[PDB]
Amino acid sequence: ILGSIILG
Amino acid sequence: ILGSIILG
Repeated sequence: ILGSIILG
Repeated sequence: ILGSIILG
């Protein structure tokens, strides 16, 4: 989420 | 981005 591939 | 939670 939030444009982060870590967070999704 | 673009007003989206997912994209940031």
